[PDB]
Amino acid sequence: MKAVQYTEIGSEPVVVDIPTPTPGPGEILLKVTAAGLCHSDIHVMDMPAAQYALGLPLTLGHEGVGTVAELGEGVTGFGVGDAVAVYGPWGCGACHACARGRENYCTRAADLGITPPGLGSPGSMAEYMIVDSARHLVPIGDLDPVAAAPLTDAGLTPYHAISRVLPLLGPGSTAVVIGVGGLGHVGIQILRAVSAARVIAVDLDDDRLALAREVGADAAVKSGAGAADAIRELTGGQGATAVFDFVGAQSTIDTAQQVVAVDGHISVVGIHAGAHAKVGFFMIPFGASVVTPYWGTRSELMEVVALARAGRLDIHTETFTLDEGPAAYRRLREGSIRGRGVVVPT
Amino acid sequence: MKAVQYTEIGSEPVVVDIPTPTPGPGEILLKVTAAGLCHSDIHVMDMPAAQYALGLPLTLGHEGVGTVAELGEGVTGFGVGDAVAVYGPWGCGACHACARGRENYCTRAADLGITPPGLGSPGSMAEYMIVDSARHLVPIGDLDPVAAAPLTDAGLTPYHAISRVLPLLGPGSTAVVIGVGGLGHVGIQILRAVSAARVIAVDLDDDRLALAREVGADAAVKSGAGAADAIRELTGGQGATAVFDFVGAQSTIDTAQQVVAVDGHISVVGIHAGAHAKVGFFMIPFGASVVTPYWGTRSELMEVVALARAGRLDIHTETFTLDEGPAAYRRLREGSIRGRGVVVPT
Amino acid sequence: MKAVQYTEIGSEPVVVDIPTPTPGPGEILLKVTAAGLCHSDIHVMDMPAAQYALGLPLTLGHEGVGTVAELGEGVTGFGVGDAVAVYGPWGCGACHACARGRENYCTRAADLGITPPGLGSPGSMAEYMIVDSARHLVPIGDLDPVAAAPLTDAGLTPYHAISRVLPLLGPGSTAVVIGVGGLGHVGIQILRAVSAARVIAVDLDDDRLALAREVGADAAVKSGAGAADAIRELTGGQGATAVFDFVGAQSTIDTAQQVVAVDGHISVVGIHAGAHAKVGFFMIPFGASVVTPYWGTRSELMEVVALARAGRLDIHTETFTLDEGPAAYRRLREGSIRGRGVVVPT
Amino acid sequence: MKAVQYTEIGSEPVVVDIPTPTPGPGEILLKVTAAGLCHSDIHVMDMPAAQYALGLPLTLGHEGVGTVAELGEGVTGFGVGDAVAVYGPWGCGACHACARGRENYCTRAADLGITPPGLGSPGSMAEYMIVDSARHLVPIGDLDPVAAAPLTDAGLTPYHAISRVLPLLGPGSTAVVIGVGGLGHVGIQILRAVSAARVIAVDLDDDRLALAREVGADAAVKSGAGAADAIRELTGGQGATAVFDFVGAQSTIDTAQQVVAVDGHISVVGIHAGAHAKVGFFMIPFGASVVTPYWGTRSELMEVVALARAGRLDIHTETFTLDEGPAAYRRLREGSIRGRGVVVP
Ligand SMILES: NC(=O)c1ccc[n+]([C@@H]2O[C@H](COP(=O)([O-])OP(=O)(O)OC[C@H]3O[C@@H](n4cnc5c(N)ncnc54)[C@H](O)[C@@H]3O)[C@@H](O)[C@H]2O)c1
Ligand SMILES: NC(=O)c1ccc[n+]([C@@H]2O[C@H](COP(=O)([O-])OP(=O)(O)OC[C@H]3O[C@@H](n4cnc5c(N)ncnc54)[C@H](O)[C@@H]3O)[C@@H](O)[C@H]2O)c1
Ligand SMILES: NC(=O)c1ccc[n+]([C@@H]2O[C@H](COP(=O)([O-])OP(=O)(O)OC[C@H]3O[C@@H](n4cnc5c(N)ncnc54)[C@H](O)[C@@H]3O)[C@@H](O)[C@H]2O)c1
Ligand SMILES: NC(=O)c1ccc[n+]([C@@H]2O[C@H](COP(=O)([O-])OP(=O)(O)OC[C@H]3O[C@@H](n4cnc5c(N)ncnc54)[C@H](O)[C@@H]3O)[C@@H](O)[C@H]2O)c1
Ligand SMILES: [Zn+2]
Ligand SMILES: [Zn+2]
Ligand SMILES: [Zn+2]
Ligand SMILES: [Zn+2]
Ligand SMILES: [Zn+2]
Ligand SMILES: [Zn+2]
Ligand SMILES: [Zn+2]
Ligand SMILES: [Zn+2]
Repeated sequence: MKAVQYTEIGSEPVVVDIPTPTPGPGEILLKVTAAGLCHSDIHVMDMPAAQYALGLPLTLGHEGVGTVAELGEGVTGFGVGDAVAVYGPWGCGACHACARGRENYCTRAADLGITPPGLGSPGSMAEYMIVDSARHLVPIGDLDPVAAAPLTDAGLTPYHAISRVLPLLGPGSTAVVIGVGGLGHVGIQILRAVSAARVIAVDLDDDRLALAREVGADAAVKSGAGAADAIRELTGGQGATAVFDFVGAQSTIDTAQQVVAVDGHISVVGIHAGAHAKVGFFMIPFGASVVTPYWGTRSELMEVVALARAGRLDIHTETFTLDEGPAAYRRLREGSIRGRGVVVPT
Repeated sequence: MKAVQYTEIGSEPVVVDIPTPTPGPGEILLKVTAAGLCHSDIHVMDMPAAQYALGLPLTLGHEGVGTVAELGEGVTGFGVGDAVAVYGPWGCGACHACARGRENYCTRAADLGITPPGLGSPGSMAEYMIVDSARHLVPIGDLDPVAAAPLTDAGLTPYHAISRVLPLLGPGSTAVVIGVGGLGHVGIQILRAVSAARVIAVDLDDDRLALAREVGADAAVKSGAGAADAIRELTGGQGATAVFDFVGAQSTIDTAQQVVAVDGHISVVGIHAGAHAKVGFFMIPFGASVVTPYWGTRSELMEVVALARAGRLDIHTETFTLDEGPAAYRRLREGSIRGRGVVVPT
Repeated sequence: MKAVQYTEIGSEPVVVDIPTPTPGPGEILLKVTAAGLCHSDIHVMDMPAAQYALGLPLTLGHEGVGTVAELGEGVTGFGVGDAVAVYGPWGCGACHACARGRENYCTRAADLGITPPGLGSPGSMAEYMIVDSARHLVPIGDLDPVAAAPLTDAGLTPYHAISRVLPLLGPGSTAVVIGVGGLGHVGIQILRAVSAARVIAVDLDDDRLALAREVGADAAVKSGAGAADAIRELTGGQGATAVFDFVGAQSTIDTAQQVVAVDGHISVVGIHAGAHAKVGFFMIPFGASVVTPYWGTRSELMEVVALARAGRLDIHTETFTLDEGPAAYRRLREGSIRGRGVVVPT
Repeated sequence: MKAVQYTEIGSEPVVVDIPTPTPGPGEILLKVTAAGLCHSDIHVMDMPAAQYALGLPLTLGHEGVGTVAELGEGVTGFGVGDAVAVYGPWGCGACHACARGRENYCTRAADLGITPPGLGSPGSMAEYMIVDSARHLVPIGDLDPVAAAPLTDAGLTPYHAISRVLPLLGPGSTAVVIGVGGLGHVGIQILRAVSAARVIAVDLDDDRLALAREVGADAAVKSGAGAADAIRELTGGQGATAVFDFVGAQSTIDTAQQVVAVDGHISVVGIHAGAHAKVGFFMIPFGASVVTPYWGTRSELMEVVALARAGRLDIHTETFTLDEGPAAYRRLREGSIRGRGVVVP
């Protein structure tokens, strides 16, 4: 089969020919229908040799949808042809977190060497993929696979981050979204669907501000040194109830701390190595909690799919072939994909 | 009347003779029965002139209990002689936070010049004190005033910090308490009363570790460079579900980040200027939230009093006269009060 | 001043001429700008002499908005001319429930003889009204008073009922609204604003089903014997996550029990004397909780006003003069007010 | 192997000799170390033929602990010899409820024919038992199996019921426990461990009131017509924040409605056919919610085990052999087991 793999440290990913896998006991083979590109793939490929621990080669793609092609021995609850999304942050299935479906917060996965597809195990950017267990498949019914693939991370991750503090986001609340890319453009729409928060979007790029308004942001303002004052003008001095920072640069985290309300929240979702919130007296308002959330839970993925099926999420995508996978990664690096890049195999 | 006041920047507080106040409309005059000393009073008195904004003179004491002495015009929900605790973090009473009793998170108090007794308004370290409004009094019935005074901050503040994340602290959870002083020795007991968390106490001083065990800590660990490893030995690699840091020095916050569990919590309650948690990827576990809480809510103070009335809080105190107030502050500075210092007027 | 009063048991309310009140200490005099009619006023007026305990005469109107006309002695936080909504379910202000703003669940109000305006104290269906305390006023700014008056009960009560179980109403959930009248037509819109629930409305009247669709219901079902099966056809066998019954007749409660999901909720909001849910094994699904909520909380009223100010609530009203008040009650009895009746004084 | 089975409608269960099962793919074979008797087994055996749908014969025992004896093909995460408790209310594993571990509220189990061990599938009252999937085993380490077996239902069910409303049970709250038997005596201890609620126990039997005080109830009062007034004397007119009714007779539900506080809770846990709370205006306080909870969740079972391992649960048991199983059921029917009956193979 054709796949896109990271094969050597510091190089671009390459299109390869590797064996179509066969599912072992408990596993499911999917024919992949769509595979999302995530900025996290750039972080992974930019790691120096000393830091990179995901193994080479690595089939990329941790945003996967497909149809069930073959059932491994003992697998029940799915039939051949069923359309499914892949739950990404595989856990042990047995710990207290995993028992609640919160496999993103599994305490045993690292020690057991359990890694996500595309991030240590073979990913979705290939004609076929293996999923370890039936509990890591969620049915999508007739959802368009191209718009469905991003739900698995671009949807799930902001959904989880918002869910952690949803009770704060009542009528009269304000939620700031920093970074209107793959994650952020979905984050805006989640906020509109599951809360009555006023949504203020922030981006460096005026076209992304336009995207923010297109997907339902109440206001969209330019990132950088003037953003905190501009946000405060809109919120009137109380500041923002919650800030969801999908950039996570020191500058955006600083903006977040300068606008967050008393008893509010900052969710540092975007990854920029070394950047951090400074949570201390006189550096942040009283009661304003800060967290770096990770991916999301099993039940959250089902809820994201339910939002998509109800017409609440307009996922902006651009489609690529497998052969164009490396080109698509170049596009993502330069910031020229308006929403999510999605590879559609054959 | 006799009072203890901060009267000049950089000097020790002094015993003064000032007029006994009379309550205006809506106000209540209390005969003070006990006034707690808090380490925050040291922070206040150590502020340079440029930072200090609480006015001079200032009658100290933001931990107050008393009996109703005189009712201001229109006050009817209390009778003369009623034993009451003073709710400290006065708010506007009208905003969304205040409507929920969360006057600690009032968004209008600063603009309206509303300050706590002992922290901008006249405090409890005096024979009598004024309370602005009936809603800032909570009945204590026949509770011993000496042990009751600390409930208003040494109890309330840890109670609020714990309450923010109480759902995390189920059976099998671990809570670390750093600093077994006024607040910390009460924090341990709150954890034991309202949760099934295993409690690990951390202090520099062996006698404070003894105090921790006396009030129900399951284990005691010496603070400093070995603490993180010692805590991990006790928690077995998962780390601590929650860390309540009543010291808030950079070293204790660092210990907290090194032991907190995935999807756990660090509550930075202690104040050490400049110190902060560094909340960013690779510097803290996924999902581990961090906050600097402030004081507590009206209903929380009622709950703290209910714990005390049910025999769940053994408050360790040493009693001082008003004349000994300055000496008691020297004792607190040197770390020689085993629990809470409490002034009992005349 | 002109007012509408219930003056004798079993008779229609009458237009009267009574003295314009003067505010005592702590009280506020409002010039009333709008006064809502509620079906609860019909229940009150239909009580026989033996049951009726609200006093005669009674100025009706427990849905009140106005402008501050006079401040009683000692009142702060409002100026003459301020536009305000009246928080209805007055409590003692001091108990644990009231400290959280939950004066609807005050444990002391009955013993202290604290009754709501229009329901034991003089109501809003008059040129002027007294409010007991500043904490019972919520600013509305420039909101149209006619559409604002219903927020105080037609908005607040469904808002509270929904808020009790909001975490259940995630994407993929279904909420049934039974009774598309004053409360129900607002309930539908609240559900759409604060949740991603699919909303199914139920009414006896096809024109009310049309109203339900106009205000955002996803589906509309005729009430009566076929309703339960019709709702199950829409929900596909799982049943409805929550049922908000604004009728509360035995037949509607029975429908609710027959459609509610496992681990779901029935909120019996409508009042029909003698009607009750039967909560026992084999009579209701496992985990499906049932409650009769009452009115709402202070912070909830603020949230309702915030929804209105954000354009999320289209309140359907018909306006009446004070002289037409009795006629408007006849209209409400016959079911001919499409939404909420609102009296606008002079 | 020896087992205790319900074999004909209306008869007492019998001790039988049946084949030791072998685990299929994904399944685990346990050597049973303890099997709890539950009053629900009496309800099941008292069903007439028309209502009984669990199949005959049925190996009883839905409270099971054991050691892993054999792993079925493909099973990982457990080794032979591991001490485990059996999670009872098996669900589909895939629906929204099951994804949260809330298999007790699974919406698909009935349609898929998934039934609990001892309640449609073969139970724990036997030398060996099959468990369908690894996710239905919870490690217990060195916990005494006799005291551990009741954790799976006598512990789990009250734990779930309490957990549904735990945020209500702050300092100053009162929780009433009606029925100090298998479930109720554990419910009291759960309340003491995870809340600061004052606990008032209610029972018909003075010896059970003594049990309640022994396991930490703050007061223990006689059930019946005077109970509501006696409870109100203790709570001072506000009533009880929550009432956990482990009897569920109409009389106890009525007591519950007569004492519950405004914005409180009644959890109808005990099963008495036809009995129900009457939740309507003028019949219950404003805001007092009522529910019939069912069993508990996967993560709750882990939490119950954690309470037991921390020494927070003193489970009162009486031990029986397999041969004594039928005799033990007679004891349970007459109300003469002080706590939980447990069969040890
Ligand atoms: N915490 C997690 O679990 C998790 C999961 C998925 C992705 N991520 C991270 O989230 C981030 C976003 O991922 P993505 O795929 O949406 O990225 P993307 O490349 O699709 O989008 C980036 C967007 O951010 C904007 N941007 C960049 N710098 C900015 C600044 N200083 N201010 C405002 N806007 C700015 C860009 O203009 C663009 O719109 C990445 O760091 C990624 O690794 C984290
Ligand atoms: N967040 C709030 O709203 C709030 C309210 C009250 C107090 N505070 C702050 O909480 C802190 C504690 O106040 P207190 O009155 O309980 O103080 P205290 O002087 O009574 O107690 C200090 C304790 O911390 C211990 N300690 C000091 N350094 C330590 C270290 N490096 N590691 C471990 N233990 C250490 C001491 O040995 C002592 O037991 C102060 O900074 C105070 O200002 C905050
Ligand atoms: N719980 C509380 O705190 C609280 C507060 C306010 C009102 N209420 C009660 O809520 C109820 C609704 O009040 P309202 O002012 O909105 O009433 P309303 O007269 O404006 O509306 C009644 C609506 O219910 C519909 N209806 C009547 N019988 C029905 C049935 N069997 N099935 C379906 N629909 C039916 C009518 O067609 C109409 O659309 C009343 O009983 C009132 O007393 C309760
Ligand atoms: N909801 C669920 O998922 C679930 C799970 C397990 C058990 N149950 C049910 O819980 C109930 C309790 O089971 P158990 O095994 O603990 O029973 P048991 O036979 O061990 O205990 C019964 C106790 O209730 C007392 N009692 C009986 N009638 C009473 C009354 N009127 N007032 C006060 N006390 C009274 C007895 O004196 C005894 O102490 C049963 O109906 C059982 O079927 C329900
Ligand atoms: Zn990603
Ligand atoms: Zn795990
Ligand atoms: Zn203090
Ligand atoms: Zn305020
Ligand atoms: Zn009404
Ligand atoms: Zn009250
Ligand atoms: Zn049972
Ligand atoms: Zn299921």
